[PDB]
Amino acid sequence: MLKKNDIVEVEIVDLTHEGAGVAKVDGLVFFVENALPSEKILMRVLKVNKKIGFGKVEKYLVQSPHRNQDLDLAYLRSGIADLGHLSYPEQLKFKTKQVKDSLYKIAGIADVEVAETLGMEHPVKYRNKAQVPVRRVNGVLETGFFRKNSHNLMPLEDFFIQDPVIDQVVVALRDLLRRFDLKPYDEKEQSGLIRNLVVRRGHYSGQIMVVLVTTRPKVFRVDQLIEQVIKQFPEIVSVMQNINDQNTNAIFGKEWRTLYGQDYITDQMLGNDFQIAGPAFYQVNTEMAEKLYQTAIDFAELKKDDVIIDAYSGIGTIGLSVAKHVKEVYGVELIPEAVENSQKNASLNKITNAHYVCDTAENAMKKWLKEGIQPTVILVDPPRKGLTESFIKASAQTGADRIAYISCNVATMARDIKLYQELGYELKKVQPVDLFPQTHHVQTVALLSKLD
RNA sequence: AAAUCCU
Ligand SMILES: Nc1ncnc2c1ncn2[C@@H]1O[C@H](CSCC[C@H](N)C(=O)O)[C@@H](O)[C@H]1O
Repeated sequence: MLKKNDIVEVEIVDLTHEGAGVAKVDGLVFFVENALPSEKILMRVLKVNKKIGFGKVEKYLVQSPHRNQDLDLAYLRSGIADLGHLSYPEQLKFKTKQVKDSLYKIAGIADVEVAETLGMEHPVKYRNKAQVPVRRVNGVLETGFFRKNSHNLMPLEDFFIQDPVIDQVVVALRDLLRRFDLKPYDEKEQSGLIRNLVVRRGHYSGQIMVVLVTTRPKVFRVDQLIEQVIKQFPEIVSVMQNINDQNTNAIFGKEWRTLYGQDYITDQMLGNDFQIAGPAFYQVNTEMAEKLYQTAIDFAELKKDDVIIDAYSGIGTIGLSVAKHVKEVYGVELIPEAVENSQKNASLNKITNAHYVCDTAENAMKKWLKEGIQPTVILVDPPRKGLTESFIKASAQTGADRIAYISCNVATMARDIKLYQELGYELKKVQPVDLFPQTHHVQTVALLSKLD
């Protein structure tokens, strides 16, 4: 019978989907941070529960051959790069395995093709967006990242997985906030002004948005602070402000203001251009998203007489990438600022067959089913939570030949696939694509197809 | 349960 602060020798024999090592000691399953399969360790017992436990590595007796000894990545492991300690080919194997394991555990599929995960040539310096808290650490305003399961800011200049320019811009903005004596936010004391900095930068265009996320509308000498950052970085076309007065883990509140220039950046994906608002979603890994889409598009086998639904449209990138190669494109997007981009993105690219509606995807499908639209293909790309039961049920009743499901969470996709199978759709292909190198997150594309 | 970390 184990208990807190005991040290025991264990072999790690698996990984959780989130990246934590698994060892099984005396009826307990232990989740050990920074422990890879086959590693011998002395495990410190942190917490004992009924069926599970939690552990810390006290000593490595034997490490993995697949361990990455990079000391620079180890600082990030407890946070933004939670799989950095595993070598890249094995990360890919791990992610492929996770997709297979989820389709079985959740949906009872063992017989379907799951191609190996498509990885990056150079899996670094990829993210086009960065969200960076601003905090006081030892009486000094610092940008960085939060330690896992915490709000303790780890000071950091080199983010490893982000666009190097974004790191330069965030370091510049940190130094400017220090010089202008603008107070960082304190969560516990509920005092200060500057909560987070959000910096999006177009993968091809290089055009930069800077969102200053603050506790109150009034920012003291912000016009001068912008004036200086534009001289360092001429590529800033937009400086936005966001007010968030709540005590919440959520980044933005309701109010968005434009402090300078445009209220959008412009970037390329596949052939076309796309305007992108601050509150709108843009795929963080443009390089691999283009691949993610090109897989989905090839899976969909598009004819000129097809009628596509692009559910969870965003700024319209999937729908508009295919609109010139088909009859009609209908899309739905809940966030007004994104679906307004989507409308302009259609006009920019000369696409007059791209019709959009601002609503929940659940509701848009219900109206489109009543209104008598005849969709042949359905592309879906929901957030982690996945799809609603009512959306799956409605989409089945449209009699759509193919459904292509893009996902950033295989757990919810496996569930939702399970329900598509109960309504006469069959899972044909699956291709995982590594949008998030050095992290536990798997992106996926699954082709469902109907039976007569 | 909103988003790479952001209980
Ligand atoms: N119930 C709902 N109905 C429609 N859209 C929703 C929704 N819940 C969240 N969303 C939206 O779904 C989108 C998911 S991500 C959008 C992906 C887009 N195709 C792109 O690659 O750019 C977000 O834009 C989000 O605002």
